Amino acid sequence: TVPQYLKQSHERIFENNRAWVATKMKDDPAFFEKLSAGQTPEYLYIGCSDSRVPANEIMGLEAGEVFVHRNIANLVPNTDLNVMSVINYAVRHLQVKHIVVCGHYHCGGVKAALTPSDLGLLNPWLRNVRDVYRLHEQELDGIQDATARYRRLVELNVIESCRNVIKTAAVQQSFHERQFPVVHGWIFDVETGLLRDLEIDFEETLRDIKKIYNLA
Amino acid sequence: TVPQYLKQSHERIFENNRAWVATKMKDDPAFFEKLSAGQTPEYLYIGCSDSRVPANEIMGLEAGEVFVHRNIANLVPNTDLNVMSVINYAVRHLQVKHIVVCGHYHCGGVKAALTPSDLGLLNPWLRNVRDVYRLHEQELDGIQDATARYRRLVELNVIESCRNVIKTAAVQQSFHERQFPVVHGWIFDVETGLLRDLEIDFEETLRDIKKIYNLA
Repeated sequence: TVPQYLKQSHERIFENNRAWVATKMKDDPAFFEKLSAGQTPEYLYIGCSDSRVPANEIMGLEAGEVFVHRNIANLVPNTDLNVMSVINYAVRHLQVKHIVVCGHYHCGGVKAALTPSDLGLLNPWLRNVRDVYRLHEQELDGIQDATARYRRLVELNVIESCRNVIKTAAVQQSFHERQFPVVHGWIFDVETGLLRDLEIDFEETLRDIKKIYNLA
Repeated sequence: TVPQYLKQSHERIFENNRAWVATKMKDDPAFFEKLSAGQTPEYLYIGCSDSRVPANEIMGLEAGEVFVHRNIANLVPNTDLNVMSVINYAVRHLQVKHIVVCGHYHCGGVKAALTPSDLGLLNPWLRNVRDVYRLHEQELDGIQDATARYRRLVELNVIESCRNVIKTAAVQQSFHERQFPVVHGWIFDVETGLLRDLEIDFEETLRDIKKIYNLA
């Protein structure tokens, strides 16, 4: 019942992996023990499942230095145990120094969230993007250009994901008693390859959140 | 406020990104046109948040060819909207031909799931790993060596994640009506960088799942 082309495609991946390992052995033999050495990551990166470039390459780090979560539209929903487990583990167990949320403008989950279709299973997840729009409706309604409005929605979605990280007890507690981690919101431009810091202002955002949720 | 070293560390990432873009301009004339190509991924890769190497490198593919999800212990829980959204989007919208779950032996979420502690918010997520043990208790109890037992648990966790992918309506409907996608379970060996195919029987697993849930 499984077409032969899918079996060949799968077998080609294993050929590519063997070639990739051969090339790493000739060019960089130290990589395998370095890879297996055991490193604690200093970064948590939350990005889009539609990955354009691996986080560690963008950041010029080794993959073992970045704990990674990717999901549709780089969301941090309040009641998502998947992302909340990544955050609580990275802070309380790995003691990461930085949490980054990184979005991009390339048509993915955010554009999917703007299509007025019943996508069954997907509607609840994409609703979180639509709720970012509703939080910033006064700003986004006033932006005439379709591309500009879409880009600002992508930015504000990163900013609200960052807000949702900062709201976690784990981030508050750890920053109070250890001065880390700090939360950053970034945009990756696929047209230029450049990161842009959206300059979240971790401390101000934390202050605003603490108005009804001051742990100490 | 926030310590100076965190600010310096964040600043270094931006310097690395600039350097990284320079080297990509020399080595690959159309990288940034390729990076924004709009090319639809043929693979969904579900792996561990404790990533050792990017999926697309291991598989010798470009990052835009691999839709990615990473979570603690590479789980596909029934009730997790985060992972179920990644799977439903990849199948129904991207029409990926392959879904891969890939685990590895480097101490991560699986080892955390074997620590008999109250980790608050983490308990429900890590419980899924403990339930893999209980499903395969006779087999794992028969393995005397701690490292061998741990390794087999990591493999069975990949296998059960793959079974949870195959159980999705999206995978069954699409495979019935179009003969794709196929699901594969892999182990990445950090010592050698080689993939190992766990040879999950997609046809047999789909046949077993269909006994009470035959879509057509």
